[PDB]
Amino acid sequence: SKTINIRNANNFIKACLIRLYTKRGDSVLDLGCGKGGDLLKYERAGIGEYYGVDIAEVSINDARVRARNMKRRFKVFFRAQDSYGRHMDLGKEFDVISSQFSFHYAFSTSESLDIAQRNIARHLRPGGYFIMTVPSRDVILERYKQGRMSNDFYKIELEKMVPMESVREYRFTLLDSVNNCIEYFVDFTRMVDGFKRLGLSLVERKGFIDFYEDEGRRNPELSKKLGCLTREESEVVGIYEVVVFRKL
Ligand SMILES: Nc1ncnc2c1ncn2[C@@H]1O[C@H](C[C@@H](N)CC[C@H](N)C(=O)O)[C@@H](O)[C@H]1O
Repeated sequence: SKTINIRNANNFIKACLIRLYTKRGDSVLDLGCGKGGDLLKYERAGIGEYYGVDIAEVSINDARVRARNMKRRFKVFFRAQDSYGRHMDLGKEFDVISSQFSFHYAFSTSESLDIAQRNIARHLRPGGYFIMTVPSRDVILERYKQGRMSNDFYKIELEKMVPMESVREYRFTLLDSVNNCIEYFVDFTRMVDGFKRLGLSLVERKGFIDFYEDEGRRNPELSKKLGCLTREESEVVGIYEVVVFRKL
């Protein structure tokens, strides 16, 4: 693959995010878990329980097979359902709720973002954390203004016609990944506010490149266990940001 380093970075970043906010015996709710790659990261993290939820039943399947054939200490649970725009109640809270590269899908409509925020808040133990990695609207528009919105690895198109600050969705393509996939912008303020009203407060917001470099010059061990990036790959990785809220 040509995307390898980008995948390596992204996973590295995720593993770090997981290292920072998880502890042994912790309970995790993975929203938009996808095929379930993070299972390993969590297994190293030493958590005691993993609940994967994802609208795509095809992906849950993969995660089931994944969990079924891996070396893991934690118990697992999986469910194919919409955890953002449809009420969700699992009957229990979690120490940590994670949404990796998926929460922006919660922004389809004001109603949808709401149902999602409520679902998040009702499955989170008081004091617990809600970690995520979402595309940065601010970054995406500034690149828009710079004129460059693509390279050999990806492409982005704004569903415009009409202020760019008024645009709420765009098309995303990633080499060896999604194709012309439609994404919703993350209305950051509206998000923060909703969560605020729900008892969750913002405790962290940092970009992929800096966070990467920082955590990198912080433990060169997991790194080598990585490398450097080309300006091109860095543009892809430079799209996302880390965002954490905590239930107080
Ligand atoms: N409304 C939704 N409810 C639950 N999962 C969703 C929803 N919309 C999209 N998704 C999932 O979001 C996932 C996003 C993928 N980028 C996630 C990959 C995985 N979390 C990773 O970190 O590699 C897809 O697998 C979808 O099935």
